[PDB]
Amino acid sequence: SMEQVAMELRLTELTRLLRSVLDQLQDKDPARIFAQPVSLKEVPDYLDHIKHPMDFATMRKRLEAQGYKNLHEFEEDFDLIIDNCMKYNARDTVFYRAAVRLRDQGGVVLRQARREVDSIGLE
Ligand SMILES: CC(=O)N1CCN(c2ccccc2)CC1
Repeated sequence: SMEQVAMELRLTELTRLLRSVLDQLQDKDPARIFAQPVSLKEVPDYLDHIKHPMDFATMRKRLEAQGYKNLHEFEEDFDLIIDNCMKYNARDTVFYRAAVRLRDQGGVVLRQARREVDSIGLE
């Protein structure tokens, strides 16, 4: 149907926006601490601690499969990256502090993204 095509154009446009948002957020992780899944070879007990791991590469995979239907779903995954890190790692670690900085800086990008998604009506 034409409606289904219209919907898919919207989703494709959302994906384009979210890809821009994702690139901006990853730029706030210059140390690339959140670039890849935590290695279960390097941290064998990780899944005892963290029940829903997340990272930028996993997000990108979901993104390119157009698996984010709305900004909220994307934000949930970004929040998982930060929140998992701030639980597993203690306050006085380079890992925890990197998550705090990414959260604070990322907030700026997500604030405007929400306005853009609302404005261009992508949901
Ligand atoms: C995202 C996060 O929480 N990290 C980064 C990956 N980690 C790690 C530990 C040992 C060797 C290599 C990497 C654990 C802390």
